[PDB]
Amino acid sequence: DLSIWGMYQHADAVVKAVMIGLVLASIVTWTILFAKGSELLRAKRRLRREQLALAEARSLDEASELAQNFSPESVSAVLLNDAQNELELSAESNDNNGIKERTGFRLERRVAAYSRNMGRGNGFLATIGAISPFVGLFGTVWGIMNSFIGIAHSQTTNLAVVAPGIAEALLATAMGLVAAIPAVVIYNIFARVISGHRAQVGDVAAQVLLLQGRDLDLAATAEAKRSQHAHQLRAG
Amino acid sequence: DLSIWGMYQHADAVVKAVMIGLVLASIVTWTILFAKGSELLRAKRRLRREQLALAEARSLDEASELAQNFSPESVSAVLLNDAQNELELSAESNDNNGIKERTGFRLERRVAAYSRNMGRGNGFLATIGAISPFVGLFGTVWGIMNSFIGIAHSQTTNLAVVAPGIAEALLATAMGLVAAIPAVVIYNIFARVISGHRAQVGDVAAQVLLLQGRDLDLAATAEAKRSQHAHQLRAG
Amino acid sequence: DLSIWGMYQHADAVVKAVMIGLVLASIVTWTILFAKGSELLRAKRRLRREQLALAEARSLDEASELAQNFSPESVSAVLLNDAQNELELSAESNDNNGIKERTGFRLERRVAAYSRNMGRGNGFLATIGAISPFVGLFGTVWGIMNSFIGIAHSQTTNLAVVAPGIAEALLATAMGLVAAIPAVVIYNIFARVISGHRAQVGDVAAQVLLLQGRDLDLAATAEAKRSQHAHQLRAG
Amino acid sequence: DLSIWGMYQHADAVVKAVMIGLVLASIVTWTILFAKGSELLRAKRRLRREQLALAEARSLDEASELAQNFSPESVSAVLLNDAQNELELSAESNDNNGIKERTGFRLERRVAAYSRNMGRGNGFLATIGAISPFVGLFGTVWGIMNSFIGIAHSQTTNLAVVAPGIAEALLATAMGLVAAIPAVVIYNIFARVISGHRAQVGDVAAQVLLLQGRDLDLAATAEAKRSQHAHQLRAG
Amino acid sequence: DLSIWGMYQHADAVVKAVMIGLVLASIVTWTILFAKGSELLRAKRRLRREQLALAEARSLDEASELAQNFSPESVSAVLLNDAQNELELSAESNDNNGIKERTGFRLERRVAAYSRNMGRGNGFLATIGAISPFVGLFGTVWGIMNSFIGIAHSQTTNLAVVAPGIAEALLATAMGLVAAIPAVVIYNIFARVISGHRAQVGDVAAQVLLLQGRDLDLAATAEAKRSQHAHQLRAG
Repeated sequence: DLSIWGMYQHADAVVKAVMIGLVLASIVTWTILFAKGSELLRAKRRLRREQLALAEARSLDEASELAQNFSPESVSAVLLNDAQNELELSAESNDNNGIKERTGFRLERRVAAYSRNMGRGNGFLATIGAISPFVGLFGTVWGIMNSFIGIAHSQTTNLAVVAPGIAEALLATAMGLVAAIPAVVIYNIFARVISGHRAQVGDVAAQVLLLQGRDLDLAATAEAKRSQHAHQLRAG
Repeated sequence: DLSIWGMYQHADAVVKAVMIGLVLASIVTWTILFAKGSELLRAKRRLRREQLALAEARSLDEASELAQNFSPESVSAVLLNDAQNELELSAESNDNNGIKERTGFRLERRVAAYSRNMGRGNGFLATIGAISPFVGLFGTVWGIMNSFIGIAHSQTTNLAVVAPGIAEALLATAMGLVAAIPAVVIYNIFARVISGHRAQVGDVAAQVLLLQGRDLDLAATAEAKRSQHAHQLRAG
Repeated sequence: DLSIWGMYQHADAVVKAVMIGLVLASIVTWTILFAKGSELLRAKRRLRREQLALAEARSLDEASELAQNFSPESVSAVLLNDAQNELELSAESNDNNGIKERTGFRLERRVAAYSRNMGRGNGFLATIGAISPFVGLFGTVWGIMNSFIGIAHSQTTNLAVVAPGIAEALLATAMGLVAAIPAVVIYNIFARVISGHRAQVGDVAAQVLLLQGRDLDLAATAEAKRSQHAHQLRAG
Repeated sequence: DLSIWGMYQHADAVVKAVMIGLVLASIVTWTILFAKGSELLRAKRRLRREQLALAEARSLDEASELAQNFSPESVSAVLLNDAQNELELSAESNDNNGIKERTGFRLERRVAAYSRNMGRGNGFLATIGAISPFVGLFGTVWGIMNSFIGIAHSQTTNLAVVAPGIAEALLATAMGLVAAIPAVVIYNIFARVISGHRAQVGDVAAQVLLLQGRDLDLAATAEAKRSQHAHQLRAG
Repeated sequence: DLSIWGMYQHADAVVKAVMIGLVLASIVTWTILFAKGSELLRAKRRLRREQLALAEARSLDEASELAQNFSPESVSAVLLNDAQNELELSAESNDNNGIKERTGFRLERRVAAYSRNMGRGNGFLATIGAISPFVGLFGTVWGIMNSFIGIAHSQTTNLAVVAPGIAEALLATAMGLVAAIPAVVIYNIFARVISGHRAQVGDVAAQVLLLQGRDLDLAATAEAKRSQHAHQLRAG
């Protein structure tokens, strides 16, 4: 009558509350894994295809033309629209260093927002893996405390009577560790994957800033080369 | 006579001091939650309305006109007044890169001050969730130490006499964990929410710096275009 | 004979050394509090008065005139002398962006030095609150180890003889926690206050950099406006 | 029958699963050491030879000529090709500050990628050294819990029967510490070595940015000196 | 026969290996202290003398003349040679902002290298203070595990026989704490001192960058003032 289910239904009210809290923490842990690791791996494999497509680009217009047929909910099309949007909001503004600083500002704001939305379940995983051995420890401290209350109320010296109480308490601490260890492991995996992915988003943003800077620079050079002849037709 | 209230009033002076200290830590924990989480959520929903209002702005003057009817104790009106204030303190100063660097300096100072005032109760929550299992542990170490003193003073070997002492001690450590676990959980929640909100404040500050930079840039361009005709009337 | 003083004088040599080490850690903890929290609060209330005085300044010369009557060992007068000192070391240097970058460099060096001298006792508080439960744990491990040596040397089975040994050991671990918990609490308080104060010092430094930048900018503008007439009298 | 192998085969199903999980964590620990510490030391000794070769360089063309005969899978040739590649992508772009900012951008992206690929096994080592005492602790908690279930099912008071159960449990926690301690030690070693190596990669990148900046600067100076004679033939 | 040396020679093979590993960790701890704290304090007192000598400098040439008679293995002479070396490598390069950015780049690379070579033993101290209570804990877990094996092999119920086993185990954990606590204390001391010293090296580097920037600025100004007369003799 002392199986893993046997011990749970033979437990106290507070110990059962601790145990179903730890089981719900485990359900949330594995659900965060199978429902956001799937989205993370899908987004990694999507940005890899977009990164390989835009890796042959030589201007921002070729990158926008290659990004016309990307996914609707992508990243590279969002960053390319920010760069191009800034180029049209700052049209009839001749300060190209301004456009570069403002685009770098919008893209680091956008990359920061994207990377923040990536790690949503990380707070849950960090809190579960941090507090779950304490919730299991509270379960076993309450179990042993009720065992000592049961040994003080009734003058009973032997341990074969108070042993299922100690076993239920220890079950609560074991379940605490079972809810804790995938929390930390999955958190670590996610941290690695998310850093990989935020390096990819930073790489695509880098690419957009280098294609916009190179275009602005080359355009400014051609314009200068044509305007020198006008300068020497005006100052003469 | 050994209920949760029964054990407290049957405890020592130091153990009762530990227990009411942990209960006051729990009262402060839940009061920080229900009285600053309310202010944080109110400020989040207020900056969201102001962010949606100013998201259609094309200059700093349209943003100031849309922000004239904002809340008195807002953020977006404060940041917009810093930007506009700098524009009038640095009137008759032709260095526009200067105004942009000084406004970015004032706004990062203001955003830093606002974000510092946001996390006020965080020090309390971090200290309570860090030291509360130690205060519970001091309570149980003193409980077992007084139990061993009671077992050394009177030659009493059985455990049915010294068991309420050990139970009171264990109550102190359980209460330590109950004061500890919402401290860490609420700290984590608050950290997430506060990062969300400090990203929103950073976004509004970003917007103000991009509307002021774009205006200064466009103005400098128009002024330059008009002064070229004066240049060719002066240098001829 | 087993009071808190009774147990100490009835202890071993190593256990008494652990206990007076923990009492000296507690004396240092409360002395760091009452002798540097007083200096921190005095400096906070002094920089608040200087911040309110200089908040009505419109140039660096008005700020220096208002800071002539400040405290000798202040901060705002030191930072204002750095700014003004740089303005006279870089006299007959026409590069104003140079003066701004060099002043920002000296002031961040000075602010860093001031903020480093602020947190002096923080290393003591962090080390005491980190190692003090370990020193208490070493005391109780040596106490129980000597208790087991005493139970192995003399074939004595009952616990009413070996109980004051275990109580002295547990006293060492309780004293470890008492020396540990104000170390962490006071460290946290100090960290908060010191961040508050280093934000104030950063605000005053910010003010000095914005008053020096605005003055240099406005001066450069007036000089340019006067030199344009000389330019058009020279190039004609 | 209670040797280290004797205890394992006499254990439970969950305790044996814990033990082979800890042995596989130890195999992965020592394999990460002997198969990536070898690659790290090989890469350190290779970048040292390339650093000594390029330390006598005075331009980017001499560094490229000395790097023609480097290893195929090197670092210095990759960074030198980025610098030279940027110099040819931004050919017919006269903004040299642009080329310097874009090269610094590509090289910090490349250095970041290289340093990220260096620390691959670090996530494994950090997770193993963090969760391995907990997996050993889960093993011993399950061992003692099954021991108490065995002492509650059969009314058996003496400890000479339940002692191999407690010994198997303790074996699981010792094995937990054995899988944990080389995880942290090797992680620390690797962290040191990887910081050493990422300082070397940062030094080579620094060198490439200083050779490209000095060349661009010196070229711009010579070009300016020749164009001054053309200026006085155009403005005359 | 149960003195501190008595217990060690009466121990197991694994427990003696744990104990001599902890004694060698203690020897390394105190040797890192007395052989690198001496070098740190010598370097602190040497940079203080050089800082007081160069604090009266008004150019980089006066600082080089005052640094000609410094120690051979110093810091200030190294940083001053970097600044002067850059000034001669970038001779016949008129871009002074270039020289300032490249010198700041070399000096932050050099300061980073010096500060990295300062904290050599820090990895040893951090690893010893982190893993040493675990190595002591492995020693006591193996000691109690062998005690339970000895109580399971021979049906022996009393504790006066198994007590030296538990005492040897506890000795291993006490020695673990003795090797651990100076590791953390000395690490903390070193961290403080090294931050003090890396602030001094940063201050000297700051000084070198401010003396080189001021010299370049003042030179550029004088050159401009002389070249204006040539400009008005050329453009006339």
